[PDB]
Amino acid sequence: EEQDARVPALEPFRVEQAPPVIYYVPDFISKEEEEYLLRQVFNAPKPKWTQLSGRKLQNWGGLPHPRGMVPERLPPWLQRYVDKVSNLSLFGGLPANHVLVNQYLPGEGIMPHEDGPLYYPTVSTISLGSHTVLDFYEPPRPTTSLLLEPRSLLVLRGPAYTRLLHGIAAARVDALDACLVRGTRVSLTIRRVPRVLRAGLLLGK
Ligand code: NI
Repeated sequence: EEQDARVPALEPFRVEQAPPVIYYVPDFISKEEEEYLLRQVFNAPKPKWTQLSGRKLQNWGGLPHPRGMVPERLPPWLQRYVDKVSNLSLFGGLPANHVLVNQYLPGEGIMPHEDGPLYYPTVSTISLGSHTVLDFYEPPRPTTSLLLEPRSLLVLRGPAYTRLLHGIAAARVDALDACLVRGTRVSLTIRRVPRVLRAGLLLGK
């Protein structure tokens, strides 16, 4: 599982003290690229947002579903980054086809979870706006935590996808020791959904 999950080109960005296999690439995007992404996410039609209890999100590329995803064309402003991460060969030899945008106001997070079998077992996430701390849990207290800085790419593969839980604490500040105040964070999670329906086909139920 671990040998299969290594990405030779990302070896210099391996987070060696974290569970196998996590990559963290600082400055994966420029400040101008980050600003344009934030502008496009915020200028999206109001109906693109789903309000949850603890955050709000957008699905781009379709709604993943165990009976098959009805696809939607990704816009070029997201396809550019889907291509960049798919060129790192992260999704088993086929390109990513889905982007989940999360917005976290200061104080918001996400309960510990695994991303599960609707996706090829790789998470790639580009962070925008503000830092956060990602907590990892054995399937309590976190086993490891990682600071995610704006404009970074995080990649979780192998057991870091299939065994470990990840979460973000509903916190306003992160003490590193020194102390970072959270702003609004927007994350772009780029994954490959293997079960996609042909164009025009609907399944009921
Ligand atoms: Ni997740």
